[PDB]
Amino acid sequence: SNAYTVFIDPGHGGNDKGTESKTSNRYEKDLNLQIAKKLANKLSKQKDIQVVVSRTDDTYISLKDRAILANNSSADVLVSIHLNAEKNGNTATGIETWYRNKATDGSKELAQTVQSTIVSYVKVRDRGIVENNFEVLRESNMPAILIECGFLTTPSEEQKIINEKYQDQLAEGIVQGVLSYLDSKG
Ligand SMILES: [Zn+2]
Repeated sequence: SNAYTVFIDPGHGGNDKGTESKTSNRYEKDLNLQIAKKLANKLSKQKDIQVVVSRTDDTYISLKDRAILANNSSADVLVSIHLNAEKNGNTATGIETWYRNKATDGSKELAQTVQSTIVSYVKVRDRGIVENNFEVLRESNMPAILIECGFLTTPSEEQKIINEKYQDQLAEGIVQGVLSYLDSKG
């Protein structure tokens, strides 16, 4: 056998709505699932790739449980999909990718490759890569990143995030970043 397993984690779900648009009352949880579904479908078409997702529907899953699911799936890579939010603002734009604090396992490399590839596909503002102690990253056992796919709190970004062709481009960019990582550092 020679397959890589990619665990996709659409952030939030169920009772946890994540960020909520002030314009339109759209929820991050729903947009995360839309983007993740496109990413999952694209990865599953690749030859040596098996996809595992934390959720396929509007289900609540705790942070602890997501890391447990990822770990039990023996994934090679974890990609969590979230949207960013400004607590006191509605102007920020762009995409950034997080990895666990002081990662030595290749998470930092995965983050940079995915981030740079995304920037080439959607041509959004490059906010770079960031260390973050988010529990899903911290407690997962394999290279793990969380992509903040634009600011749902910024009306311009929301108009992109909701758009299917934009979601498709973003998902394609993520796929190519993951494959480029896996091709070189499985
Ligand atoms: Zn989130």
